Amino acid sequence: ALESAQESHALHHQNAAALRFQFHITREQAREIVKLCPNCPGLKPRVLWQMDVTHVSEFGKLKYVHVTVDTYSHFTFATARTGEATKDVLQHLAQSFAYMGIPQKIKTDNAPAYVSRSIQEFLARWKISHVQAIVERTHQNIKAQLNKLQKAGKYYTPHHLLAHALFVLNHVNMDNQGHTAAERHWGPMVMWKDLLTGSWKGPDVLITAGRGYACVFPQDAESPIWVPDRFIRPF
Amino acid sequence: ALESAQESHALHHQNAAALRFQFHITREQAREIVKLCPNCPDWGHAPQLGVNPRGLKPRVLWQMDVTHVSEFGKLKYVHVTVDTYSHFTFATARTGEATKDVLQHLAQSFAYMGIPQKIKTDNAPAYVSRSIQEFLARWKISHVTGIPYNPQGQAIVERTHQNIKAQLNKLQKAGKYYTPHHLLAHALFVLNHVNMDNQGHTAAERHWGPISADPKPMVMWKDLLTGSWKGPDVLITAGRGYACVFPQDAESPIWVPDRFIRPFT
Amino acid sequence: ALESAQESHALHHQNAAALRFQFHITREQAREIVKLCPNCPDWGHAPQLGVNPRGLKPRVLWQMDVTHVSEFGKLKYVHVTVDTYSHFTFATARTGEATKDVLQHLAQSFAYMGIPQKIKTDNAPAYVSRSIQEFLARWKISHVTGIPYNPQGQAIVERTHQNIKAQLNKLQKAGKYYTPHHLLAHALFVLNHVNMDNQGHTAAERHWGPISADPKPMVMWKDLLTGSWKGPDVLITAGRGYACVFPQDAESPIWVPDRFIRPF
Amino acid sequence: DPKPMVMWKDLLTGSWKGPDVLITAGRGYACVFPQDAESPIWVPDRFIRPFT
Amino acid sequence: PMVMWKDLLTGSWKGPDVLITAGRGYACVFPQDAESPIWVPDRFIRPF
Amino acid sequence: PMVMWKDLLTGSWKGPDVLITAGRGYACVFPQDAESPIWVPDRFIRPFT
DNA sequence: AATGCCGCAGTCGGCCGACCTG
DNA sequence: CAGGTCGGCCGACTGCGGCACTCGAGCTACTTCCCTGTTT
DNA sequence: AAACAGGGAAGTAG
DNA sequence: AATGCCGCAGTCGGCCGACCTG
DNA sequence: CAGGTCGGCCGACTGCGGCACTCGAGCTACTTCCCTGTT
DNA sequence: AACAGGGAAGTAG
Ligand SMILES: [Zn+2]
Repeated sequence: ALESAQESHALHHQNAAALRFQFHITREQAREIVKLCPNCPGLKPRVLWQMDVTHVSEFGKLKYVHVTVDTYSHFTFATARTGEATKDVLQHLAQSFAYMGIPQKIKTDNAPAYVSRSIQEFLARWKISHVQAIVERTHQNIKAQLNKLQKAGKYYTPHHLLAHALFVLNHVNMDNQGHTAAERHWGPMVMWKDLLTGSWKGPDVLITAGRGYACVFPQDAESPIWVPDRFIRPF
Repeated sequence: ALESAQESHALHHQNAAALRFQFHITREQAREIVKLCPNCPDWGHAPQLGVNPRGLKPRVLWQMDVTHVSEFGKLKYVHVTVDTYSHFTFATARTGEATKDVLQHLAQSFAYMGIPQKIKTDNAPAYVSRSIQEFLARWKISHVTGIPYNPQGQAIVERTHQNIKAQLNKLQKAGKYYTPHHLLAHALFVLNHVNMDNQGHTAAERHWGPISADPKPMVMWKDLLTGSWKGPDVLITAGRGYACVFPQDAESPIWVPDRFIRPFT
Repeated sequence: ALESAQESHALHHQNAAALRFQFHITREQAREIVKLCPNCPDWGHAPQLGVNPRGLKPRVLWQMDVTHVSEFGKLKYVHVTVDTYSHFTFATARTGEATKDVLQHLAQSFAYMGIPQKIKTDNAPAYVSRSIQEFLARWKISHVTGIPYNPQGQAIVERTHQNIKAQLNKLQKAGKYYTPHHLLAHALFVLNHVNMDNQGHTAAERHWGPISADPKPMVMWKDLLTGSWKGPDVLITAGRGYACVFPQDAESPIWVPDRFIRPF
Repeated sequence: DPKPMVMWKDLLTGSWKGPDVLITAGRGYACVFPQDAESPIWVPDRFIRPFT
Repeated sequence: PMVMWKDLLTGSWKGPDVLITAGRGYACVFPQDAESPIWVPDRFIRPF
Repeated sequence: PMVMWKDLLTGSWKGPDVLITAGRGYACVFPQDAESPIWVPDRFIRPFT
C-alpha cells in the first residue's frame, strides 16, 4: 500500500497528512516516505485577498508571476506573464476571479500597475474595494513546490508545471484537520464494513436504507454499494 | 383470410388501417403484416432509448471535446471539459491540436476541478494516442473511448459547447476584451459562479459543497434487458431525459430514459 | 435595488435566477431584466406560430411544388399536385421543367382531380412567368406566391413529397417496372385509393362525395391579433396543430394553431 | 343526403340564391356554405328558408 | 384605444394610454413617454 | 413598433427595424436600409424594447 | 405579396364479454 | 348463477423527423505499414 | 548481406 | 472500444394576503 | 368581520433546436436591364 | 432617336 504513496509523492510531493488521509498510512510511515524524497525536504472565505508579484529565475522570461492568496482559506493561484503592466494585472485579476470567485475587498502593494487608473476602474465596475507575510509564505511554498515537482523534467511549458504545482498545493497539500484548501475555501456519516477484506472502512456518507439493506456510499468508490445492515455501524 | 392480406401487401404495400378496414382483421395483425414485409421501410423515428450516464459525485465522470470559435482566429481550437454532476465547465483557447494541447488542458482543468475517477471522450486521434493513455495510467484515471460518429455520446459536453458559445457571444457584444483568454476566463467565471440555477445554487458550490439528499422516492421501474416492470427501487437522480434507478441486488446503478419511469406509492 | 441588477446584467449578462436570489427581485422582474438588454441574444427557439390554410371544401385550395427523384434519369423532375381537404395527390414524370411542362402538368392534374378555386405555390421562376398568370386568368383560377426561401408555406406539398418518395421507393424495391411513368402511376394509385386514412375513408371518396358534417363543438378561442381570449365560437376542423374558427362577426374563417383553442 | 340542404337568400343582390348546404347554426345566424363560394358565410336565420 | 397595462419592471399598473398593435401575445403599448414605444405581454393588458 | 426580425435567407439577424403591419402569421417589416418592405412569417418576430 | 405540415409506430385507457368466484 | 376480473379491443394521443434545387472538398492528428538508402 | 532509419502513403476519426 | 441534452421562455396552478361582502 | 374573492408569486412543467471538425460551389429558369448592332 | 437581340444582372428554387 505504501508503494502507491511512493508514486503519489514522486508525482505530487504532498505533505504527510495528505498521504495519511489518502491511503490510510501510518503517520510515521508517511514521514519516512516524505524523507525518502531526494529534493523534497481573516474568518470568512472570499472576503479579503492579497495581491503581490514574485520572480523565479528558472522561468527566465516568464518570472513575472502574479499570485493571489486568500487571508482566511489560504487558497492559492498564480499566472505566468511576461510583464507587470496594467493589462497583465487586469488579466490576472480576471483569471483569478474565474478560478476562485469574488472577495469583498482586495489588498495590494504600492506597485505602479496596482495604483494605475485601469485597475481602479476595473475593480470599481466589479463592485470591489481596493486597499505581505501570508503572500510571501505562499511564494516560498509555491517555489518549494515548483522545485519539488521539477524532478520529472517532462513539462512542455511553465504553464503545465505551474498548474500541476498549484493543484498540489490546493487539492493535494492537505492540512492536519482533514480538509484540503479547496474544501475549506468552499465550505450522518456511517461506519462501513468491507467484505473483500472484512475490515471496517470509513467514515462514508449514507444514501438511504430499507428492508435490511443499506445504500452506504464510499468516498473513493464512484458508485453506491448496497450493503446489509449487519455490516453497518452508526457513527 | 390473413394470408390473403399477406399477398395483398406483397403486391401493394398497403398501410395498417386500410388492411384493417378492407380485410376485417385486428389492428395489431395489420401492423405486424406491415412490419414483416422486407420492402416496407425501416423506422428511423425511434423514441428515446439511450441515456448518457452521469456521475453521482463531483469529480467522478467528465466529458471532453474540441470545438471551433472562429472569432479567436488562430485560437479557434477550444478544448472544454464539463463535470457531469455539477455541470462545472472549463476551457482554454489553445492553438493547434495535438497531444501537447490535450495534456496542458488536462493539467489546467485538473487544477481547476480535481481528480475524477474516470473520463469519457470522443474518438479523436489525440484522445486515442498512446502517450495520453500512459499519461492517464500514471495518473491512475480510467479512460472511455466512446462510440464513433455518435455526438449523443458526448451530448453533455455538446450542450456545454452551446452554453460557451452563447456566453462568449453575449460578452463579446457587451464590449471589447484585451485577450481571448480574458474573454474566456470572464465567461467561465460567469457560468461557474454567477449563472446559477433556479434552485438558487451556483455550479461551483455544488461541485465543492456538501451533497444534500432528501429521502428519495420509491418509484416503479421498467428494465430494458428483461421487458418486465420490476421494482420498486430507489431512484437516485432524475431530470429531463435521465433517471438513475438502483436496485439492491444490482452491481452498479442503472441509467434509463424518463419514458420508462413510473411513480409508485 | 433594481438598478443594481441593471448594471449587474450590463456587466455580466447573468441569468434570471441569480438576479432574483441575489437582489431579491420578482422572477418577472428578472425575466424582464434579461429581456431588456439589446446585447443579450434574441430568442431563437421560438414556439410554433402560423398554420397553412386548408380549404374546408374539396377542390378549393391546392398546393404545388417540384422535387428531384434522381433515379428517374432524364425524367428526374416530378411535379406534385395535392389537395388540402382530402390530401388527394397527383404527379407526373416530366423531363426538365418549363412553363410548357408546368402547363401540361396543370392540365393533367385538372383532368385527374378537377378545377380548384385557387392554387398556392412557391416563388419559383416558372410560377412567376406571365404565361401561367394569363392561363390561370383565362381559367379563372386565383394564385398565391408565398414568401421566398420559405417552404414552410408549402409544408403540405413538402409532406406530400415525403409520402410520394417513400411509396415510390417501396414500389421500386418491390419489383421491376417498365417506365418511370408506370411506376409513378402505380404509386399514385396506391396513395389515392389503397392508402386509406385512419377513419375508414379512402382519400378518393374523401376528395369527392358528401362532406362529413358532425355537430361542431362550442370551444373557447384566443385571438392572436388582439391578445384577448374571445369566444366561444364554432370550430370547423381540427387536427395535429391546426384549427379553424369562424366567428359570426368575422367575414372569413380563421386559421390558428391548435394550442390557442381551449375547450369549454 | 343525411344533412339538410336549405334555401339561401343572398344579401349582395337581395335575391334567393341556391339552395345550398348548411353546416351549423346558432344565435340567429347560420353557417351556410354556398357551393360556388370558397368560404362559409354567416347569414341571419330570417333570410334562411328550409328547402325540400 | 384606452387600456390598462402593467409596469411589470416595477410590478405596478400604469395607465391608461393608447394601444397600438398586438400579436405574439404582445401589446405594443405607448405610454406618455413619447421617446419610443414599449412591449408588454397581453396577460398584463386590460382594456379600459 | 420597433421589431427584431431574422433574415430568413441566411439566418443572420438584422435589426432592429420598424413594423408597418402584420396579421395572421405574417409580418410586413420595412427596414430603412431596404427600398421595399419585407414580408416575414411570424415565427421570426421579436419585440425589441 | 400569406402563416409546419403528418405518416409510422408505440401506448394509454376505456369498453366489453368470457370467466373466476362470491 | 351473477358480480367481479382479466383480456381482447380500438379510439385516441404523442415523440421523432426530413420534406425543402442539387452536391460535395478539405481540414488536422495519429497510427500502422511499406519503401529506399543507410550500417555490420 | 542482413539490419535499420526516415519518408511516405494509407486508413480512420473530428 | 459503453447509451441526447437543457437553456430560454412561455404557461399552468397552487399558495396567500388584500379586498369584496352577507 | 371573517368568509369570499382576486391578484401577486413561484414550483413545476414544457415546445424547441442545435451543439455535433470547418464552409461552400453550381445549375435551371424567367424577367429586367442596356450594350452592340441594326431600323 | 430608335428598338431588338442578347448578354448580363438579379432572384428564387
Ligand atoms: Zn517530495
